Amino acid sequence: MKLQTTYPSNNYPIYVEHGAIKYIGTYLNQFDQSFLLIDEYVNQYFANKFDDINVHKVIIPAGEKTKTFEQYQETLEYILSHHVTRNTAIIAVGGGATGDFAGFVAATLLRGVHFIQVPTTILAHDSSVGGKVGINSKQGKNLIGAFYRPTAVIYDLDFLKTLPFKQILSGYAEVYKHALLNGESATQDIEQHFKDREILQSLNGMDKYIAKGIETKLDIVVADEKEQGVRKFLNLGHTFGHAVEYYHKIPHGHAVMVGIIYQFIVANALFDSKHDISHYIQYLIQLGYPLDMMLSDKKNDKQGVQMVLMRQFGDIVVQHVDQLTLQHACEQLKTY
Ligand SMILES: NC(=O)c1ccc[n+]([C@@H]2O[C@H](COP(=O)([O-])OP(=O)(O)OC[C@H]3O[C@@H](n4cnc5c(N)ncnc54)[C@H](O)[C@@H]3O)[C@@H](O)[C@H]2O)c1
Ligand SMILES: O=C(O)[C@]1(O)C[C@H](CP(=O)(O)O)[C@@H](O)[C@H](O)C1
Ligand SMILES: [Zn+2]
Repeated sequence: MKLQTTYPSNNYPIYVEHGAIKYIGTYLNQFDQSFLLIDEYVNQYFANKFDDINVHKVIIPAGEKTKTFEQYQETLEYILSHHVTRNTAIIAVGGGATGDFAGFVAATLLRGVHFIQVPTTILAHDSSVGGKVGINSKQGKNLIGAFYRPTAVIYDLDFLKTLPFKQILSGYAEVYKHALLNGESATQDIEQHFKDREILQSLNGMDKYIAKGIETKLDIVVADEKEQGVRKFLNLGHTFGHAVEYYHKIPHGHAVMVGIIYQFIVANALFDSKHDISHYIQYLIQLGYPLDMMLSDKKNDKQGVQMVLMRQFGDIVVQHVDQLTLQHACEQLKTY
């Protein structure tokens, strides 16, 4: 299984399969040099699997810790003291935090070097695609960054077999977000597969759902690349997610999910949609999600918050929302 971009020119591949880590050599030795940027923890996890392969490993901080200015500068400089060249490659081995970061590096190093994505998490089935590199600020989630099409995406599904539930739940939220953006057909289909923590935690049939969630996006991104129209949809529930996250430091997905319900709550308070909140709540409980726990966003336009609201499957929209509505929802949600 392989997917590829559809843009007019400068298109990259997305090898999605078990053992795709093999596809990596086929490029590597066609570069002057190559820097391996890898998660501190992830490096532990698979340090050996890479020995099997003009290559300098660069171990970076674990997760979100790596996405800071401080860390961007330090790295670059290091990578610079190697009299590098435009034909050099940056290889992101890890979660979206590793890619988002490394990529930014690869996007700026000498105005643009080669970028290779070796996503290792479930959530990375979204982060590895689109080329939305960038880092964090003291003002929020990724305010500094860029769009930089990766040279290619190597998604070796074997990486996943070692993900704590905490990270499985995190990532799935995206696989699920994508299902949601495919109308009912995919939503209630996926719901009927991963209907409980047991089945989920087992990773059984995740191959199927990830592959689609990606393709789903693959179409949106290949279309509205610079997020001018539809790419704005992918920000489903992040309006509230991105917030609750950077403000509760829970795993990305956890906040997304939450925000994803919030969105619905607000859909009802606006278009009086027939959203069965209680249904989505039991879904998160049955799935095993925790369940005990905004003015600066990217879709925002000077006037107030802009949310990606679903009025019904196959009918997503974006628009302002008075803090008024944002209350009853973030209060109706408090009744849980
Ligand atoms: N389009 C985009 O650029 C985009 C899309 C989605 C989300 N994101 C970004 O993605 C990040 C969230 O993704 P994430 O969950 O992958 O982040 P992450 O890098 O923090 O990974 C989660 C944790 O799991 C560890 N880990 C990674 N691979 C593992 C594996 N295979 N087995 C076990 N442990 C592993 C990491 O060390 C980390 O502690 C955020 O920084 C978010 O802003 C960006
Ligand atoms: O266009 C995308 O790929 C996203 O909207 C990009 C966002 C990141 P942003 O809102 O910081 O651009 C990501 O969290 C979301 O899951 C998908
Ligand atoms: Zn996200």
